[PDB]
Amino acid sequence: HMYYSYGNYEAFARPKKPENVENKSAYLIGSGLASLAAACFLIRDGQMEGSKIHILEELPKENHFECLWDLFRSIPSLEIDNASVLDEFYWLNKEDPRVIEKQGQRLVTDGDFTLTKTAIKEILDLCLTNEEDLDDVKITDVFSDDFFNSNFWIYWKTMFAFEPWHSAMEMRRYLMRFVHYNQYESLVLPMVEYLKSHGVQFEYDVKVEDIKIDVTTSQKIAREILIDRNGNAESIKLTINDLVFVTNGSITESSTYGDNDTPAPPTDELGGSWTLWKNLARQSPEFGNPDKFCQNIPKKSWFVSATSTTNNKEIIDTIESICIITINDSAWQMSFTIISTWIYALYSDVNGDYIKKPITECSGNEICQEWLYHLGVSTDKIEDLAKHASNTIPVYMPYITSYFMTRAIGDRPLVVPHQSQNLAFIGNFAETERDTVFTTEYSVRTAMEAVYQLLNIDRGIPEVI
Amino acid sequence: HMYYSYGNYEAFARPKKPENVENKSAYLIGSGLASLAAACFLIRDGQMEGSKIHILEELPKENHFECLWDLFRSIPSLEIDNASVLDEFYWLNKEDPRVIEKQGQRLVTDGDFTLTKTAIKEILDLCLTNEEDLDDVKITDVFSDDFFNSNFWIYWKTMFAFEPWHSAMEMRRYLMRFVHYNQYESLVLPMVEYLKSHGVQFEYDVKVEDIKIDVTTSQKIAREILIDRNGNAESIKLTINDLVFVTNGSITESSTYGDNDTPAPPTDELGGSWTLWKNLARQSPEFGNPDKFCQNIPKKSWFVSATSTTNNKEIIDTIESICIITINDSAWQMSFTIISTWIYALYSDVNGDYIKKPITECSGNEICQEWLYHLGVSTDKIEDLAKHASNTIPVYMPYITSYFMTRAIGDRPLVVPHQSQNLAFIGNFAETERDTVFTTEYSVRTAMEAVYQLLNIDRGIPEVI
Repeated sequence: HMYYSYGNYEAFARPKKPENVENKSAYLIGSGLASLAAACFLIRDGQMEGSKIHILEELPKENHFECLWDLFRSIPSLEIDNASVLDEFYWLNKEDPRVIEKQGQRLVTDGDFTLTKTAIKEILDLCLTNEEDLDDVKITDVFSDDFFNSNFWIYWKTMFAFEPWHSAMEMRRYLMRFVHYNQYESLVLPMVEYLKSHGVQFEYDVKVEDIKIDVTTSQKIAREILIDRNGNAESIKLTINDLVFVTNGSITESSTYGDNDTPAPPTDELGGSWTLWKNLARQSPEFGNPDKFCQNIPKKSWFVSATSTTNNKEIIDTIESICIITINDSAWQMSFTIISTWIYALYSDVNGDYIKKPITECSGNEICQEWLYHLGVSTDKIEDLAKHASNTIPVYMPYITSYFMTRAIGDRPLVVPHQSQNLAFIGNFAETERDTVFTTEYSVRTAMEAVYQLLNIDRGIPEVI
Repeated sequence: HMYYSYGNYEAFARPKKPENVENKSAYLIGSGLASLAAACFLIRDGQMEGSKIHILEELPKENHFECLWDLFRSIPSLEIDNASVLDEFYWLNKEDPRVIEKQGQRLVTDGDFTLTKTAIKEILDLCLTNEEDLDDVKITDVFSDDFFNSNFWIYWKTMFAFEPWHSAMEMRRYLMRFVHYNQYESLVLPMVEYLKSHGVQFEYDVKVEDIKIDVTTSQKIAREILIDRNGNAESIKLTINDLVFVTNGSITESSTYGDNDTPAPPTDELGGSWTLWKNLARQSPEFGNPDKFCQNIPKKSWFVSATSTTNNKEIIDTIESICIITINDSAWQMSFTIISTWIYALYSDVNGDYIKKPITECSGNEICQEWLYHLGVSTDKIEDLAKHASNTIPVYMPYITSYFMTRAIGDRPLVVPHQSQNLAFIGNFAETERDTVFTTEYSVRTAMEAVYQLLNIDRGIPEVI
């Protein structure tokens, strides 16, 4: 029971309070962006009191994003008073509005798409095919080598971190959608403050083991949850009125950290979100297949990201003389963007240019050495500048490319599954209609759809334009 | 300047306060829907204090309408507490969701459009032509006799009161826009209450004779206004900061009233708004041509409208037995809708079926006679039922179809004219882009565009979609 809608009629309309909310409670696994968004939607649109919403936390203690700006309309900002988050964002965007190769030289064909006619034909072919017919299709299964040599492909694969073995459905969604102050500080903190103002319960030191579901021929109910509250394995019972919102899968789980002298160790340890999705998938076929995302990830995929902080003047002067920025000729496909800068290498199991080791075996100083080499900096003063004038902290994400893995319909469970009474899935791994993963709008849209379907809120979810 | 926008980013975004507004005042001639909308936009979006807003009043005392719902978002309702007007409208429409002939018989081809292929081809050819190429083009210059016999022409000419001699530009706008109790109680009263809450000044017994403008090669300023305050003709001076909003033209002006025994006498008496527009057009050529709307109106056009109230049982029983409703066979093209019913006849100078007199010469009792006649009521008991069991009040509006008269580009002045500093034109007779006249949306959009252009408010006006 939901419907998509557009325009100012359904944007500003406040829905009526759904029936029987006052006897309903909410339990939300995780405290990610989608979880906090769902909590805020339950507080505002669903009118659910703060005492009945529980947020379980593991650790102790662009303009056309319709769902995102719908959510961040009643969320007050924390820096300037009598204003919201969208208010600050709009004011900041109205007050204050690329590729290098051969060690520093800017690309001469910058700005030009350099798309041949056959590449434009293949782009139209990918866009015009149905999503149902693109099940389990790689990027290399739809494009020829003419397109992979174009500068447009370089921009697309660096801006969105795509790979030739990624999902064709998600690239089609990206092409459809994008045809025309990080998130933690700007978005997560205001929602935390708003939820704490409304008195949402936050339970820490909670590791959710699994959720016992019962599946009948007519309706499916989340019957019970086994969690690990502060080390004690215990159980919380559920009714049909006690809704459950699971953020299945996590792209930042099992992320090992490195330092400036040792490399970050690779790992394949499945985390709490992945184990919970696996346990849920054992109960019913329509809960998605986690193994299509968390298993058999190619070793050439993006795994390591580094951050380089420096106060040295001459590196900054070199960067200013140069000018996101992409090293086109690097074997690692290194791309760095803006003090402290952020570096990520796409290919992982390929030897580097200046240091002939893969990014998995390279420590922070080695990454800094090769990034300085590709910046056009001389090879004489390179070593001391990289080792001592700057600090490079790597981090190895083993699941940072899981949302872009090839999927079929049913690999991602629906936001509220068929015949589900009180169980919903949110985050980047919930199947929705015509929205691009790895964006805040995706997580917010999943949270809103979950809340609106579970509570039967009669207000149109803004459709994707 | 101004820019159009769509989506939830610009919908919810509150604009910053424009500079130098604390030294600006506003004077708004008339108290029509557009003037109230402009005052409300100045109060909310312009952040102008109510003491600087003057409303001069003569007499003493569908879902995709983007601009209308943008205006009626912060306006509080009057009937229920803690809700807006849009909230009431949304809740009311979610809680509670034709042609007859030969004296009672419903149309056999009812429901079907019955548009021939040539008619669809003409519709497409009209819709695909640019608006600039249709200057002073009648409806009959673009459609053939095949289109005029379709039931779709019946629906279009009765729903929107179109005529064969009307502007093809406005019909093109209507076809492009709509391809996919009363308004006084629900809209005007809440805005009146909101403005009174904010302290907006209301001057009564004020008759605006004219506005002395000075026009330079670089800018044009409303310098002075000559009005008639309570019978004393006096003058108010203006600065560049004192903005002026004129509702040029009025379709409800100079409306003579009739009764159940005598007809409403036809007239051609120019009202205050038409006189004000005529005084203004003489000063500058780009202020539009009132003579194209207030003069040479064809005598067959819709003039007379009646309201019939009854407490009799059998008439209401007959009405319920029959079932807006259109009498297709009537020579008057009489159409009635729902107690008290409202009757209007498009053709004016043609003898009726039962009474062989035109509607101009027919008194209210006669209108009730022929209306009962076309309803299937027998010709025996008609006279006493029409004269005594119901009361019919007619009214002759001589400008009820002036917005549809054939016009050229520049016949209607711009919402804010080129090189105009403090003079704006709002209402149905102000030229804007891709909006349909004789709608609340048009008046509200003209008000919003005038306020935003004059105050340079950096917020995107919701474009027509």
